[PDB]
Amino acid sequence: HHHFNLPPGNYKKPKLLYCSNGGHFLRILPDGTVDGTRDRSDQHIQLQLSAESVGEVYIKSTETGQYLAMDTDGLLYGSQTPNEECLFLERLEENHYNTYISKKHAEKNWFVGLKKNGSVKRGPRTHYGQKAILFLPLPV
Repeated sequence: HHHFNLPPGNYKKPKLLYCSNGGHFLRILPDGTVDGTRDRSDQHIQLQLSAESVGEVYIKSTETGQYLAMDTDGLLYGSQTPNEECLFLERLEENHYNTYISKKHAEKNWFVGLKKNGSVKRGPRTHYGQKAILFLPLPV
C-alpha cells in the first residue's frame, strides 16, 4: 500500500519525536493518554523505537514501558502489551522527515499525527501531504 523509502536513522538510542506542525514532542502519559508537549523536560516524551521487520517499528515509552498504538477508531493510545495495533510503518517523507503509518490500517492511510494545538489527530483525519504527520527524531 505504500512506498519503501526508509529514513537513515537507527534504533540504537531513544529519541524524541518532534512534530514541526505545532512544534510538539509526542508524549505517552502514564494513564495511556497520547498527546503533544512543547516541554522538552517532560519525562513522557522519551521513546524507544525498535524494528520488527524492516521498516516496521514499535514506539515505546521509556518511562512507562507503554507501546504507542492506534485503535479501531483511529485513536492513539498507550498499550501495556504489544499487539497488532502497535506496529507502524516508519518511512522517509519529503526526503527528510519520518512518518508513521498504522500497519493494521495501512490500506486506509492512517498516520500518527499532531495538530498545531498539540492534540493527536484521528487516523481518518490524516493523510499524505499534511504537516501533522511529519516528525523529526531528536536525541534525548
